[PDB]
Amino acid sequence: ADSELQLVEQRIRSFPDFPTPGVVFRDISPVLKDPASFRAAIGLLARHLKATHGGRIDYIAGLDSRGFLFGPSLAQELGLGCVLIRKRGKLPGPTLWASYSLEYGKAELEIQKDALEPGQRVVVVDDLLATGGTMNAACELLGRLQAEVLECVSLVELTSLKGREKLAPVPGFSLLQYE
Amino acid sequence: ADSELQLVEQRIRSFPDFPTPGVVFRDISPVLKDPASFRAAIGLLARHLKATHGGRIDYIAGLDSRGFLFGPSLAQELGLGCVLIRKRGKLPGPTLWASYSKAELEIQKDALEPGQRVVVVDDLLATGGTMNAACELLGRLQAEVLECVSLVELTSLKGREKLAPVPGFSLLQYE
Ligand SMILES: Nc1ncnc2c1ncn2[C@@H]1O[C@H](COP(=O)(O)O)[C@@H](O)[C@H]1O
Repeated sequence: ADSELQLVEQRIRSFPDFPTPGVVFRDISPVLKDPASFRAAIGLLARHLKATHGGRIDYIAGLDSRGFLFGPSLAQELGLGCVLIRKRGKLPGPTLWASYSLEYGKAELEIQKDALEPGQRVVVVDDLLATGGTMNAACELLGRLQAEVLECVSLVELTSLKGREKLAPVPGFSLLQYE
Repeated sequence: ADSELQLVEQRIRSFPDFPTPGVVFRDISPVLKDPASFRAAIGLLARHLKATHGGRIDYIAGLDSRGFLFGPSLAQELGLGCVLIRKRGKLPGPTLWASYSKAELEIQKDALEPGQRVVVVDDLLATGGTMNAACELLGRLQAEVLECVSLVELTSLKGREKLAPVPGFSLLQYE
């Protein structure tokens, strides 16, 4: 490509009618497969977070499961640790949990009770912002641990699903937007 | 690196009776939470791979889902891309899938080209059923799986014997 953003944008692959007829799926797989594209993606997110919070972030919180692909790498780039917010049942020890809407039904996310001490400043990371269901659940869980969620970031945002407005008061950032 | 390995081992947390009674769960969560520990883990894996394969690796393959935590970072450290092996139904487009004792894994049709050399990564190696199924899927794309690597191996479950002739490497071992 050329610029870093187009190095990422050219690696987001479109699949119409997946998983259901009418929708257009955005596949982030080529970004991970091309090391130059992955590097560019992490760098863009890292520079945004460094410029925005001035190095004053305590942890990245990565979302099960595609957020796991970006969370640790972004954390490492910023010199920060990464905490995990997982689907219900995946984490050992005492947990807090929260429900959210998934397709035609309901699901739950969880976090370990000792994942954070009170007052930690945290950025939530996932690959794609759609309905905002999981990010909303994530913010609720972090709040119960008395964390300060600085913002939610993703590579892709699907604007027609209005995920960003649901996250308020928490600000959202995304590298790329489609419907 | 004894000091680096200690940084990883100190962070591994064990929980008795999870997910079921009698089973000891090895939790790699604190490794991710401590940036120095995460750096150490990625560095140890990368150094092993370079000391064993040099630059003769094309891709890292990360396993859904805990393998996703280490795959990209390890690939990045080696200057390599990362391909995904997911639970069935997650990936768009043409796919190859398979079952194992049931559980199902899947890969995209164009994930790799014939002869390309891959290292598989997951957080923990137990019976080896998961990693073996990943290897078999990759085999159906005519990839050469050089090795499977993980942070932890549970030695008494004989995962490496299941993986053979694909070699397995782990930073830490427990019964
Ligand atoms: N005692 C354990 N502690 C943490 N993860 C485990 C444990 N036993 C099996 N797993 C998970 O099971 C998968 C591999 O198991 P296997 O296919 O039997 O080699 C990986 O996702 C592992 O993290």
